[PDB]
Amino acid sequence: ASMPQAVVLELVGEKPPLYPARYAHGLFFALLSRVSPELAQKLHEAPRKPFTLAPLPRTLKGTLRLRLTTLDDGLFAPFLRALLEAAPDGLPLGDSSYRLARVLATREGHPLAGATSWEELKEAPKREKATFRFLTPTVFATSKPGGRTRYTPLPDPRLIAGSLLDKWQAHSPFPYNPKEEAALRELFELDLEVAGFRNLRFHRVQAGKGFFPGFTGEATLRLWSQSLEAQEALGRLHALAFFSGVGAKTPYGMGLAVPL
Amino acid sequence: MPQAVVLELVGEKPPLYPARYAHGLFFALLSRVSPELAQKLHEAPRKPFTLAPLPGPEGATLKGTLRLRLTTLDDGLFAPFLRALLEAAPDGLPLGDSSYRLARVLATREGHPLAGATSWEELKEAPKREKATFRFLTPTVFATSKPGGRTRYTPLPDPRLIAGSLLDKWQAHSPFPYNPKEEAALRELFELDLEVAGFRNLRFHRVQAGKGFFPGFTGEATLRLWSQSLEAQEALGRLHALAFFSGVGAKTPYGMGLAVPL
RNA sequence: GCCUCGUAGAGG
RNA sequence: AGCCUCGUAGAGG
Repeated sequence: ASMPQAVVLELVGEKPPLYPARYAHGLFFALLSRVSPELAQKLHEAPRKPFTLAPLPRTLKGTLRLRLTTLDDGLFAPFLRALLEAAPDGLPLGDSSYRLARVLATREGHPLAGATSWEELKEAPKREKATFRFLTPTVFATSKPGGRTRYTPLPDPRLIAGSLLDKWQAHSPFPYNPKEEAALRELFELDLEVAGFRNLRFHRVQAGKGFFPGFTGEATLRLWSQSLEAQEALGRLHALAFFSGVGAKTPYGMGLAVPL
Repeated sequence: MPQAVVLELVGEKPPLYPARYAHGLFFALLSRVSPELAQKLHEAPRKPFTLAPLPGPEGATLKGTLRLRLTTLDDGLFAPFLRALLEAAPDGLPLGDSSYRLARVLATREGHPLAGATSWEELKEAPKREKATFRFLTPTVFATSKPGGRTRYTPLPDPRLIAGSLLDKWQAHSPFPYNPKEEAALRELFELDLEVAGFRNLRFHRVQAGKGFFPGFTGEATLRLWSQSLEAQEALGRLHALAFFSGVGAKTPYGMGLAVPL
C-alpha cells in the first residue's frame, strides 16, 4: 500500500538502450510527471530521494530488466498509474519504445522484488554480523576540504552503515532521536569491522551522464558492541538495504545492495 | 643496503607454524652471533626487517620444502645473519620439531624475483609517481584500534593506510627522514588527495601470525594522487619503491604484508 | 581477537 | 562529465 517495495520490469524492445541507467531515469520522471508534475519537480530537487533505479546485471540483447524500489507512499501510486496508462504504447528508453513484457512485484516472481511494512523492517531480529551482496557497482562519496572530489569504491563498514542510517533517517517513519543517531554513528566508527568478503570486483560505470568507480561482491560487517541498541539497529539497516540501496548514485543503477 | 634474500629450506615435513618458527630462528641466529642486536631489535616497536614464508607459476612445492623471504631495512642486519645462518647450516636449520636444510641462498634478483638489493639513496631518488600499483602476495592488514582498549583491523587496501604505513616505515629506518613539517604535510595530502584507482584479484584471508589469528587481503591495488604537489608525487615514488623491502602494515615480521611494487 | 604501547597505528 | 549544483562529508542531476 504505502509500504516500501521492489518491482522488476522486463522492457522487451528492438535494440539495447544506449544508456539504460540514464534513460531509465528519464522514463521514470517522464512517467511520474504525466500524473503529478509537482511530485516530479519536488522529488527531483530532493538531496535524498526515496527510490532507486537499477538496470539488473548479467538476459537477451534488446531486452532490459529495471528494478524500481520506493520508500515513499505517494511515489508508487502515480508511477503505477502512469505505467498502466503508459504501457499500451510501450515505454520509451531514449528514442525507442520497449514493451512491458513483465512486471515482477512478487518475491517469488523475482528474488529482488517484494514489499514489507516499516514495522516489519523495524522489528528485524538484532544482528551482531551482517552480510551484503552488492550486485551493481557501489561507491561512497568521501569528499574533502577544498574542491576535493573523492570516491571510496570499497566496502568501508562505517560508510556502508553510514548510508543505510542516513537513508533510514531520511525516509523512515520511526527515525531515531539526535542522541540515538549520535550514539549510533559513534558505536559504528567504534565497534564496526570487516569480517570478510567474497568476489570483490572493481568497476568504472556510466551512472547516468558521468562515470564513477564502484565495487561489487559480498562483504560481512561485524559489530563488537554487545550494546543491544546498536545490535538491532544493524538488523534494521541490513533489511532496509534491500529497498534503500547503499551509498551514492542509486537512482542511476549503482549501489544495488541485497541483505544476506 | 636494504636487501631481500629468499632462502630455500629442505626438510622431512612442512613446518607447523612457519612464520612463527621462522621468526624464532631469525633471532636465535641473530642472537648467537650478535646477542646485543637481538635484544635491541626485540625491544624496538618498528623492526627493520621482514620475514615471510613465500606461497603460483612456480608449480607444485615438494612436501617438506619451504621458502623464507628475508628483507633487511638497515645496513647492519643482513651481514651477520648470513654469517650466522651459514655456520648453523651444516648442523641443520631448525624451525619447530624438525631441522631443515639450507639448499639455496637467493640474494640476487635473477635467482628470485622477490630477491634483490637496493641503496637507500636509490629509493630516495625514485621517480615521482601519480599512480602506484602494489601486489600484495601475503595477507595484508592494518591496525585501526579505537579508544577504550578496542582492537580493530581493516583488511582492506585503504589508500591512506597503505601510504601512511609506508611513510611511517620510511621515517623509522631511512637516513633521509622527512622533517616534522615535510612529514605532516604529506599525511594531510595523503588523506586529502589519495584515491583507490582500481584493484584486482582481491581476496579475504584469515592467517596465523605472532600469537594470534589475523584477517587480511591479497591482490593488486592501484593508488592515485589527485594532487599536483611534487612533494607528494616524489613521496609516492619513494614509498612505492620501499614497499619491496619494508612490507605494508601489521605483522610484517610474522609473514603478513608482503607488498610488491608493479 | 591472548599480552603489551596508548588513540591509532604498532610490536611478541 | 573527475563536469555542474550542495560545502565538509556525504550526497543530488
